Amino acid sequence: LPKSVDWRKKGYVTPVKNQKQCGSAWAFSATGALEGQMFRKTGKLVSLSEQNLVDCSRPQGNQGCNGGFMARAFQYVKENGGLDSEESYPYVAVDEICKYRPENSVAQDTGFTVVAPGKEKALMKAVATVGPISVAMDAGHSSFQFYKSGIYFEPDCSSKNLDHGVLVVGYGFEGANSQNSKYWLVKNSWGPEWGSNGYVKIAKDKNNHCGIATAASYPNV
Ligand SMILES: [Cl-]
Ligand SMILES: [Cl-]
Repeated sequence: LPKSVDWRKKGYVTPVKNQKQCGSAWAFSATGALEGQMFRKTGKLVSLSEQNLVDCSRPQGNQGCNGGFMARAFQYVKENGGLDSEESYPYVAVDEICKYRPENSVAQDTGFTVVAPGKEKALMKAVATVGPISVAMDAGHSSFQFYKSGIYFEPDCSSKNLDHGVLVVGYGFEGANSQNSKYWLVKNSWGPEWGSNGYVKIAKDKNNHCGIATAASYPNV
């Protein structure tokens, strides 16, 4: 596998978004992964609608602004036959009426693939060969709230009880040895003001820190 990967350098990632006061991180993680797969398939980077997901995927088991799961969103895109663009179905941060329009669809998936649970080596392989991957993590910590630089490592992090969906856009390492002080490059959905331009480096190969490889998945396009 590559020693480092950064899909943002290849045009697969949109600018950082902000979920505001709505528990829709799961939807932002989902669109970020679909945005990268659509980019890989067509060479066109188009911002997708997290609102489409919030308002229309309750049948798949999502709960709009009260939470959800990336696999359930990819399932919604599959069953639904499409997903509209951010431009056509804007984000308002509140649960609203489903207004999915097939004519404005700019993405589709035939389902999704799951990364073997708890396997950081497996997630590394998915990131290197597919593109950005949706992952769940335990972000309920003040240290995460106030993160700004460096490799994030929090003793209270759990690898099992997770509460936030994010996007792994690559991985790297500090220094010259590609074998130590490794980290996952993660895109958050709390605006570009949070963290480092909206991103955070999370400790990699430190026992599935914060559960990054516990429930990873990506849409099949
Ligand atoms: Cl959330
Ligand atoms: Cl999921």
